[PDB]
Amino acid sequence: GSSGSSGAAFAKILDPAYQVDKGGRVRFVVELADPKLEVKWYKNGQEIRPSTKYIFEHKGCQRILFINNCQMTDDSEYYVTAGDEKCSTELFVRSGPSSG
Repeated sequence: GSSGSSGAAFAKILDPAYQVDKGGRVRFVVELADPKLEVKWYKNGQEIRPSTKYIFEHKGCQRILFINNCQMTDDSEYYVTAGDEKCSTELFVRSGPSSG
């Protein structure tokens, strides 16, 4: 049983940490071993709803998510669930200049 469908739902988990510009837009992509399973996005223990701000894109066995208006305050924890597995990541949105 080198590698099989025993204890694995997410083919590719989200990065350990993301980085985007203020009032910008982040990119969250995730792969699923099988389309049969369902994907769910959550932000700080709160189900996210599909809206202009949240862009839900479904392609075969991939689920992308875009969040517009990325503000320092928006920076929150995100975790997606699929089947009998789930992962989590941290968003790091900058704000303001650095040098000059």
